[PDB]
Amino acid sequence: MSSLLNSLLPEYFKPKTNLNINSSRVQYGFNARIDMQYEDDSGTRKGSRPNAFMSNTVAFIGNYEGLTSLFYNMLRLYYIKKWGSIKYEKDAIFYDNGHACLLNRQLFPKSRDASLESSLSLPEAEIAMLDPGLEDVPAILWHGRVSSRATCILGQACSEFAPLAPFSIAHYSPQLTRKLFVNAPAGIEPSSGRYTHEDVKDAITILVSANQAYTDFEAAYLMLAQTLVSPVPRTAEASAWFINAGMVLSCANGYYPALTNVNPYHLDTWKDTLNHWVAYPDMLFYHSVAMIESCYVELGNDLLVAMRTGREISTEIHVPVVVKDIDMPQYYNAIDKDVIEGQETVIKVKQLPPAMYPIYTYGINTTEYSDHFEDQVQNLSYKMTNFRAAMFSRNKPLYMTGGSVRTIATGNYRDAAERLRA
Amino acid sequence: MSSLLNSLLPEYFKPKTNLNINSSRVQYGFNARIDMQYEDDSGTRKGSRPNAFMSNTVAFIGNYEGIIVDDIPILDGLRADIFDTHGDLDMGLVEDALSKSTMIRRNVPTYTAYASELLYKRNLTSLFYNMLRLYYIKKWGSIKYEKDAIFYDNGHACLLNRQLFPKSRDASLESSLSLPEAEIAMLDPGLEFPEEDVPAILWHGRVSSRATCILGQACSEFAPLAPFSIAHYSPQLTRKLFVNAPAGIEPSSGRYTHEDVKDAITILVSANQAYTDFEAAYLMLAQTLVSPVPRTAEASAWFINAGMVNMPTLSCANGYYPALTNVNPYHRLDTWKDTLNHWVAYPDMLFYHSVAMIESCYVELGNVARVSDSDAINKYTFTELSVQGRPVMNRGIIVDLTLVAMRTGREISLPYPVSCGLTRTDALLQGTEIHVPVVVKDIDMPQYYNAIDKDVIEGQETVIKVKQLPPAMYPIYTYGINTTEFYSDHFEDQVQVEMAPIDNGKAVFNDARKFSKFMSIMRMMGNDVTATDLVTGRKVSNWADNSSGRFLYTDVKYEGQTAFLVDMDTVKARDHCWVSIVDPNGTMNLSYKMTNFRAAMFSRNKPLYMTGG
Amino acid sequence: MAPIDNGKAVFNDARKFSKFMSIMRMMGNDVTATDLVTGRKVSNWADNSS
Repeated sequence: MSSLLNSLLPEYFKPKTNLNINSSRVQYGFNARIDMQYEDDSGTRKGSRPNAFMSNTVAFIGNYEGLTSLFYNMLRLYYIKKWGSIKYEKDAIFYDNGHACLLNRQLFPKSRDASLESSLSLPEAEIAMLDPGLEDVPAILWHGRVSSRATCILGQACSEFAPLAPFSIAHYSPQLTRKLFVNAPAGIEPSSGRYTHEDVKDAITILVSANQAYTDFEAAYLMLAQTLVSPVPRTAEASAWFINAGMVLSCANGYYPALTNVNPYHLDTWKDTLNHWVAYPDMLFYHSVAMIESCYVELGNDLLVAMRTGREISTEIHVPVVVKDIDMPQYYNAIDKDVIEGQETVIKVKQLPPAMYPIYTYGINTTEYSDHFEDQVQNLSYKMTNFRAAMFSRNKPLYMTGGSVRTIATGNYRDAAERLRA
Repeated sequence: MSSLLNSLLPEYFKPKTNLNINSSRVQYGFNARIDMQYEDDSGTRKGSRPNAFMSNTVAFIGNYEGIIVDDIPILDGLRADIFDTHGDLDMGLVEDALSKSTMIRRNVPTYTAYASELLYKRNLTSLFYNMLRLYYIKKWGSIKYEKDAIFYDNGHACLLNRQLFPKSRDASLESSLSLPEAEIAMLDPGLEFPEEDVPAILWHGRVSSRATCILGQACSEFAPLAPFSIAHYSPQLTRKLFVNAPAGIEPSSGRYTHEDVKDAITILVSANQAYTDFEAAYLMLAQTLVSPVPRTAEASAWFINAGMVNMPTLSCANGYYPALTNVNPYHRLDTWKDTLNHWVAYPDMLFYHSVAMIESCYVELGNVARVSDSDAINKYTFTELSVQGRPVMNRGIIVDLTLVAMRTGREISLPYPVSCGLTRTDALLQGTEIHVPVVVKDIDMPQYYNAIDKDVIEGQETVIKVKQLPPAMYPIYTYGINTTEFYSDHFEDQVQVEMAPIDNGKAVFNDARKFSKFMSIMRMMGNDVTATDLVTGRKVSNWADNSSGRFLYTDVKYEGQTAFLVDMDTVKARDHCWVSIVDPNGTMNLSYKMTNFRAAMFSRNKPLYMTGG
Repeated sequence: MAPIDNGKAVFNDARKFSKFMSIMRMMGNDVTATDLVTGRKVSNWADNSS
């Protein structure tokens, strides 16, 4: 649902089409200007912070376990090929404050060092041809001849996902089906073996148009927006969220093509989400960051988004840590009260702290977070002005490429007279 | 009727097409945000549970037994010319219609004589019912039934599957039935005199190799091994079945998929013009698809003895008179094809329509069992006053539809007064004690439950005496649409327990109504309260359920005088996300508020997500 | 105070520190603050009359 998740972004920020992600970590924030004014019994003092950077950190690492299910896997195959040069190192840092530290050995055991393209080695399910005359296997329609490349994509989309490195868009999924019939007038070609990320777009665009499965795609689009990215915790205690692994196909169009005709039953804005994705594929990154922020902010106090925006949408946990400084037990609630630099201990977390601070959803509705533009704390009176979005990746500025995003959106009526509420 | 069963579903519930069931147990419910408050002379203590799950466990097991009964004929389908002004077969127009047709001239006089008996044999409900069961057996065939599995467990008492269902071997649903095939002969158009007690059906073109295998198994005895709900015992519908198909019947294939059964149904309804027959079969299966897992241990009295399913005798004489069925049929209601068109589009929607119907019935039978016989509308005479038609016998669908009418508070209308399906009100009307078996876990059981023995060592098989039937399900889909004070399913509620400092925590509830609300709200707050009756000397615990998380007054398991001593220095904090009552002094005021609702389903202790369009 | 802080509060203002420590003594609570700059300690229970 593009129009829903597009609304979550702040009014000042309008992102460009393309975004060349070249790492497993992205900072996002804004550069604001603060004008403080202090008053007490001694006297008055006036200052000004010219440039202040408030940002969260989001990563592509999250332990998860598994026609909406078919489109979900087809979308995951698109982004594996596109961003297929991201490196996961096992002996890297996850959180680092100065006193304590979490490595990727901890939180993710049964893992090795691999690139995203090298993570999965997918097998291929049998894509058979449905001969017209035949009186737990789905059958799908297709436009013209099934291309040699289109066969390999449908074959791998239905197969089991068995990853080596923990990646968000390569999580473990069970086998969808064994066979998949395709009612194509012209016979299908044998599987090639190789395909480009551009070829997966052509496969999705044909599969939706033939089957009229536009609402099925909208479900899969929202379903990926949750998984795509995971938060890097604000403090060491906020790692308690990501210890335990969070839990994440039938069709009869091929058999009876008479039921699907030129006058389909449908909201009038039922083809907007596909038309948005096919135009701007890389926009999903911004919609994903907007969604997971809204959820993890409100849980501090999924569609939690209503509670955040305020609009109608239609046991103690044992975090394993590493000791960096000798004075660690004074700060953190550690088991062993005497430690040495290098020792692996465990800290206790009873109440779950906030994993993220409001950045995109800053001042849309202010709770006493205290994320005001103007506020008088009792005396300190500050004003925030001149907001401008900035993204950092691998300790350098990450710049947006391509042109400006023009709006695509359909009205409530095409040629419909009465709103049959339903 | 798809229309009336659709309206029962909640407003917030937005269903999708596909539902991937992979187990014989589903916890349907909703997630709500409860803002609890405890006010006192000392001060106020506020709590908030952001995700509170209220569930009703529903299984795919339940003992049923089919019997062949005589039911009214359904006259929808026959041509509109032969009917008179009043709406009954005017014989004389039938003889006129047969004469001006493509019939053999020597058969006209002999066939017309038989018409008086054979034309009033129109009821295909039994055939469609069996063919619908074959669709779901092959679709959800991978679900398993273990013999030594836990039917119910509440910590104190345990009830196994061996106890309720003897003669039961462990097997998958696909491997349960071994259906033998009935003979599907071809009707000779040049037959001298029609053979009554043998039904003859119509068909479009050629009977396919798979259609023979489906019709063969549909008209046969169901002899199951495992007690499944969609594979219950049914008698042999018929021995032989004629099919008037000029294109010859192909021999039996042997194998078929679930998609081939949909092909067989759509041809049969279209050829015979039997849409009202299908509507009856759809409502029949809606009752007997899923049975509820009992809320309490003593709520198993409903499922001890097998409830009888009333299947109307298979009788059809369309094969002998092809001329009388054409493209201009007689129908009472204009929306007579709506039920079939709904099933063909969304087959898996029946699961949601089924749970909606059983939840509506078992909720109303809960608060019907608690009325005295000396009254106008009572246990025995609640069906007669409601029904404003002329059914043969008040059984099957009439008793279930009248309970739904009481729940929602609307007028349910059917085109024909058909009396077929499961009869639930069996254990109620008997009005006797029921002896449910139980295997004990602890040694201090018979204080709580009305047991037969007073001292019982752990692992012993005992018996509980249930007199008044407690509610089997709590209202979840029908939550706060037609609210009663018994269930107390309000959005906002409060209770005022009045105590003085001279009393050292000990409060006596003279009133029965506010005792129920106190014990219920304390369980939302996650507090284990244990009251003791002063007159009798028995004990009751608010923690008597692990699904809904509410306290109904029927958990006392005794009707007498009300004098409940609750000691408020033995209250123990059990659950997480809880408000603490450390040491109260003065008047207590408890209150809660449910704000928003989100549909959620669980299976195998994992979330079950809805997929498709 | 915010929930992220595990009970620990720093009083930048001197005026409201005095009122907090005084009202806590009316309520019969023995509070012991520690100065971060110098490293000395102060106790609100420093009198048995007023």
